[PDB]
Amino acid sequence: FVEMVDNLRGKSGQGYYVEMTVGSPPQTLNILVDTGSSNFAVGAAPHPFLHRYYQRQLSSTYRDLRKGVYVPYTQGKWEGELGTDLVSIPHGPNVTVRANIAAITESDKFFINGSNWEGILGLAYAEIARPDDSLEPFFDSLVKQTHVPNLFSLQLCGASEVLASVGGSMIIGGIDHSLYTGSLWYTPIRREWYYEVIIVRVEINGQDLKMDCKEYNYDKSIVDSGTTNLRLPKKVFEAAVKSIKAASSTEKFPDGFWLGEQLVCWQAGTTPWNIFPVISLYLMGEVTNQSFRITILPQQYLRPVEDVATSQDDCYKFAISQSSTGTVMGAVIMEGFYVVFDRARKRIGFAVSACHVHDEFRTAAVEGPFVTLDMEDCGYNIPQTDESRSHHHH
Ligand SMILES: O=C1Nc2ccccc2[C@]12CCNC2
Ligand SMILES: [Zn+2]
Repeated sequence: FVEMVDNLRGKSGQGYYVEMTVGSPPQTLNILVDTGSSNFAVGAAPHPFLHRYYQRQLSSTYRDLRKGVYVPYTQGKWEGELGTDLVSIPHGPNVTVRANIAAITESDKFFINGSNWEGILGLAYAEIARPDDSLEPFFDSLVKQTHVPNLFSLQLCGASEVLASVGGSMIIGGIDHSLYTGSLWYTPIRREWYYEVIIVRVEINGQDLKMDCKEYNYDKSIVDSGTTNLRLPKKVFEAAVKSIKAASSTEKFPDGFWLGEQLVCWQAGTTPWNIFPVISLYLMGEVTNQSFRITILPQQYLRPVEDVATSQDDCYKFAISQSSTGTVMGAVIMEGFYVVFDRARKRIGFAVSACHVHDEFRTAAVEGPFVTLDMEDCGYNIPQTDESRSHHHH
């Protein structure tokens, strides 16, 4: 899988992208690797934040589906026109696929200035594809049309006038053993829509938050490479910040820091890492009543940002933030670990990443099993709206 190592790039906090080609002749574009969505969509007209964009008219293999599409998120939205074309990943498997492509004609707060990506590769399942689940996602087409095994794995590696460059690997169709150390532990995919998982316990420096475990998964928990932060439901976020504040309390930061709105700095090389606690998320195991924990360091949840003003200092942003749409294990979580999206066996694997940032006292960890007697169900059941209920699924 050596051709696929180091096939991701980006700027810290602005997303990890893979180079792709679309059309004949091939048009090169940088595409955000997003496990939190299910569309393949590309800028297809001019925009202040785009260096370039997909030109449908210039591809001999383009076919128009004569259907539009709209995709809104909490943060960002876009629209455009559906088609199919030939798609390749130059630093990926040596194959070409005909895939659905949404050509983005208008957007708001979607593209990011300086991020260097021009589209989004949604790697999650058909159930959350827009406009509906009959629009086959890219990965589904790749698997149906070629020999590629139904699995991919991600190694996201964390980091004065520009943000820090980041790198990573998307291994399509298998697992590369150079990218991790130790044991690979799996948590079941609860339902194939998002990459939904179940968190059963949360500890901050070995201390249990002691919430009803449904709170951890209210209203869902997902793994999303296209989200920067670890995002936590309001109640959990408040409890967690209260605990990190207590552990770190020899230092008094502004409110803005804990809201993710302000940097805090120390003299170059003097950051007191050991005043900030590790955070452990216990995930449901493949075996009933078992779990395993993934443990991240402050080196994951404190994001480095060079201050043009005091570029003499090491400065950081707090990258845990509040959610009202459940837990999101974003790049903060993922940068600890080699993460295996084992779609074939409806599971997600975690192992300690060979590239994760740590120090000489602590490492990110993946440890199990931990066993419980008579587990409560920690899953939440989203209220069924009449809209969603009325959908037929043929
Ligand atoms: O919710 C989001 N808003 C946004 C904006 C731009 C790119 C990617 C995204 C996501 C889509 C799913 N993962 C993150
Ligand atoms: Zn019907």
